[PDB]
Amino acid sequence: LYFQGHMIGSLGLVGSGEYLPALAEFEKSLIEDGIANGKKPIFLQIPTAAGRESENRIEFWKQLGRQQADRLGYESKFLPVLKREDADNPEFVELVKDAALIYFSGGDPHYLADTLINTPLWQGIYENWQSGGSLAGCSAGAMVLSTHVPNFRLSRHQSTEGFGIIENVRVIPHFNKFFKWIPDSAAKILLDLPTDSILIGIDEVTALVKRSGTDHWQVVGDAKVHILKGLPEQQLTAGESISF
Repeated sequence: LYFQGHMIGSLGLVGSGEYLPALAEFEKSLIEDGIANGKKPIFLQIPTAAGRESENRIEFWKQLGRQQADRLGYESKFLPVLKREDADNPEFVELVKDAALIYFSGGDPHYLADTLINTPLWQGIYENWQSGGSLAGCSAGAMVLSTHVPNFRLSRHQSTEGFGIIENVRVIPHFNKFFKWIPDSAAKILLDLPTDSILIGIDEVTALVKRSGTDHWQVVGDAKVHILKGLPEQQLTAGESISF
């Protein structure tokens, strides 16, 4: 009991597919990881990346996440943090401090970062993770965990500051589809920032996880993780491991 809370929680990087059946056992395992570390068995869902979207869009995120949590057997807590003022809500800051899993769903990574960076809510999430709660981000939610977020509209020298908890790794999500959606100029920024060390791509419905109590990363889900820069080029499938 009083040996709990000394280990950093599991960290999940998801390329797409949050809250869907195909990643249901992955999300459950993250909740189990935080439970084992003594955290309340809640699936805390943070949709701030979508905070500029329609009121119906946000409710759709809520109901998507609620239905996943129901399938897995854990109470969900949707935190409707949609603008930066909401990240000061002391109720929300109290909730994130004891959560088996905290999940950033997809949307706009620049808005996600700008809205939560250096807020009391983020400090709570960080403390929860540092004390054994699982933390995951999907698509935009994975991008903002690095030190910097690429801005296609600008240049490689005008990245948005992220939360910086994976210090030497950055993620390109939706890897198998992203480059069909943007021009070559944007692709060059996405693939090469001056702040990069190790750069990886995560395909849709695929994840990379560093489990609590381990120091390696393991691939989960339907497709591949691509090692792009800072280590030899490599493609990994479900079950494979790598150290960064």
